[PDB]
Parts: sequence; C-alpha cells; structure tokens
Amino acid sequence: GSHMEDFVRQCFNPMIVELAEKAMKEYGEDPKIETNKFAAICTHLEVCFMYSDGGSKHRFEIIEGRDRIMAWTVVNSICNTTGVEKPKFLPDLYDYKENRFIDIGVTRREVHIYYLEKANKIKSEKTHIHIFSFTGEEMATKADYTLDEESRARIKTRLFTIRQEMASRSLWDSFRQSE
Ligand SMILES: [Mn+2]
Repeated sequence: GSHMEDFVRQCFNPMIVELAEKAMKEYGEDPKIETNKFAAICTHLEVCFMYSDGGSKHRFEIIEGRDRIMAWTVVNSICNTTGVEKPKFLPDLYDYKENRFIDIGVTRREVHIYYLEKANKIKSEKTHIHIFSFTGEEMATKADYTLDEESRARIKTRLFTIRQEMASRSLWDSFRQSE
C-alpha cells in the first residue's frame, strides 16, 4: 500500500485508472508495485485523450486506450484504407486531416532527448512525434504541432499540476528519478 498508488486513484479519473490497470496487466505489471509506471500510464492516457479533444469533431481516430488486439485491428483498417505505411509500434492517434499516425510522449526530461529516443525507436519515418514535458515544453516532428496553441497549453498546464500534486506529497523526486 504505497502513497503513490492512492495518489494516482485520487488524481485521475476512474475510467483512466481502469484503462491504465488493464494496460499494465496485459504486460504482466502490477499497479501496486510498479507505482511510478501506473502514474505514468495514467498521465499518458489522459494527455492523449485531451489531445484528441483538440481536433475538429472527426479529426482523430483514437488508438491509445483500446485493447491491444483491437488497437492493431484499427491501425490495420487505417493502413488498408488510406495506403499509409503500417507502424512497427502502436501509435496513439491517427490524424485524418494530415493523414498520419501520431505518437504522443510525455517526459520528465529534456524533450529533445526523449524525442530522439522515440525517433530512433519507432524508425517509422512517417509516424508524427509530439512530446510534452512536465516543465511546459513541447517538441514536434517538423516543428508541426498539429493543434492550435490553446489545446496544447491546457495539456501543459495539467502536466504541471500533476507535478505540483506529486511534489506536495513528496512523490515527485522519486517519480522524476524513476523515468
Ligand atoms: Mn505515446
């Protein structure tokens, strides 16, 4: 029974917590033990959903938060109907306006570092990358930030609020250090 576990359950909405639990079980991880990861997964879920709310109404197909098999099934429907290249790793959204997959990343470090690490890892030239930090910074493929500034600014504000709530509990240093 960690403080972090109870913190996560009061910080995030029940639907996010439940999806995060599922995600972690699917890879045999335990939200009661790997509590920093549980927090990180909830955070990544919420940001991806906030992000998808920034479009016009039918802009994005939402990939993140599906069951893994369904998620690949939908990716495949998109590849098959648009001709776009199949990614090697599950992206978070598909942008029907710009016709590209997006992978949203959230980092407790300098953005370019995580950018780079995600760029080399996906190796999907095509998949757009958009990183947010917990210090208000962002970095996106080709400096193309996809949404208007307001939709991105509120994500930055929410991440900073999570950071504060964690710091006020003395959980921040250890979450930051566990990345
Ligand atoms: Mn992501």
